Amino acid sequence: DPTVFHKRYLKKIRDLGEGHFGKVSLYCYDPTNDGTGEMVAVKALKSGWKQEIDILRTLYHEHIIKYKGCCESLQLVMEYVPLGSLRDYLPRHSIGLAQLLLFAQQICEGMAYLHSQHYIHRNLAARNVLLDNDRLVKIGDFGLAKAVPEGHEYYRVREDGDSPVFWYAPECLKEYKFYYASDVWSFGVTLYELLTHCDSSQSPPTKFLELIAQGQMTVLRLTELLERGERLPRPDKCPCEVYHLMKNCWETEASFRPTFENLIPILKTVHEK
Ligand SMILES: CN(C)C(=O)c1ccc(Nc2cc(N3CC[C@@](C#N)(C4CC4)C3=O)ccn2)nc1
Repeated sequence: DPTVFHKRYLKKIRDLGEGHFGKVSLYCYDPTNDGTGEMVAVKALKSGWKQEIDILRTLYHEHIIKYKGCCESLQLVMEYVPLGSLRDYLPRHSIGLAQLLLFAQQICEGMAYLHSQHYIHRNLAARNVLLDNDRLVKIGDFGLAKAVPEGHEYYRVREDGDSPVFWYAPECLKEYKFYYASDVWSFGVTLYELLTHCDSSQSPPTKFLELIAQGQMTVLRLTELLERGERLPRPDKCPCEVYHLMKNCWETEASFRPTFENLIPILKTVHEK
């Protein structure tokens, strides 16, 4: 069973940084001891602590990080994605609008697929979207993901620790309800990060905090100002039509937002123009 990784064939190279609920590292996997082996990414895990594994095991698509197996405190083993996160990539290269849109498209494809499998992500930001060699998008960090039971539209969870509240729709900040439409909001914020080249001083927490204290006063204030209709600003050099898309992803009421399935055509259309 090539889903079962043996400690004895796993040799560490680099730390790769941190995901939600565990460190990630690059390992060589050399079961036949051939001196070359295979590069893999391993996340060290550990109620619902194994949910990341259970969810990702069941996902297969070109725009989601590929599950490889586990090592029996548990280790999750995934494809290594060499270029890393969009958040560290974009500030360090010049990238064309047409290509930022293409990255946007691919996030939507994967998110549409994820939604079709009845999962929500709840952690969609540029820091968690990774790039492979051909600059293909792979969505990552499934630490916060949940299954939405059949014929329900949301899931209720109060996170005990940190979560990307600056990426979260009002219904999530206020009532701890997470809809499919909530990931669409997050994707709107993510679309903003791409267009601001993930400049740190343009970043959502940067911009939101400008308009604003304590950890949870911040959240109540942020909720208040989203409900009043205030939003991140148009990125410099961002086309009008694209700003419209983001604005649509940030409708206050979740039923107004477009779906990822809706977004694919629209992004394809704007990708040429
Ligand atoms: C400074 N940088 C960016 C790096 O040194 C670097 C370069 C490549 C690379 N590839 C890679 C990274 C992950 N990671 C990073 C941690 C995470 C989790 N969970 C992030 C989603 C949150 C995850 O899946 C997974 C598979 N391949 N990673 C890092």
